[PDB]
Amino acid sequence: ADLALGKQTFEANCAACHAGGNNSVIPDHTLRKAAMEQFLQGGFNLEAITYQVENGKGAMPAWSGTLDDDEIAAVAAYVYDQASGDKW
Ligand code: HEM
Repeated sequence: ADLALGKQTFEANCAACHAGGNNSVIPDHTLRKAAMEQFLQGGFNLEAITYQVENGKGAMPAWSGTLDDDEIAAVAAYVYDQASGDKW
C-alpha cells in the first residue's frame, strides 16, 4: 500500500473529524483498534474500513464521489496501519 499517499489523503480529507485518530462528531467511535472492533460494521479489517469510506455511514460521509479507487485504497491502508500499530 502507498502509505505516503494515504497519510496526505487523510490529513486533507479526514482530519477535521478524526484528528489524532479520534472523532469530533461521535466521540467514542474513534479510529483506535479496540473502538473499531466494537463500532465498525464488519470488525477491524481492510474490507470493513474500505466499505465505510466508499459508502459512508450516518454522520460519516461517503467518499466514492470525491476520492478515486487508488486514493480510497491508500487511506484505508493508512487507517488500518495506524490502528494496528497504535500510531495515533
Ligand atoms: C476521510 C476520508 C475519512 C476517513 C478515512 C474516515 C474513516 C472512518 C472510520 C474507519 C470510521 C469507523 C470508526 C469506528 O469506531 O467505528 C469512521 C466513522 C465516522 N466518521 Fe469518518 N472518516 C473520514 C472522514 C470523516 C469526516 C470528514 C467526518 C466528519 C464530517 C467523519 C465523521 C465520522 C462519524 C460521525 C463516524 C461514526 C459513524 C457511525 O458509526 O455512525 N468521518 N470514519
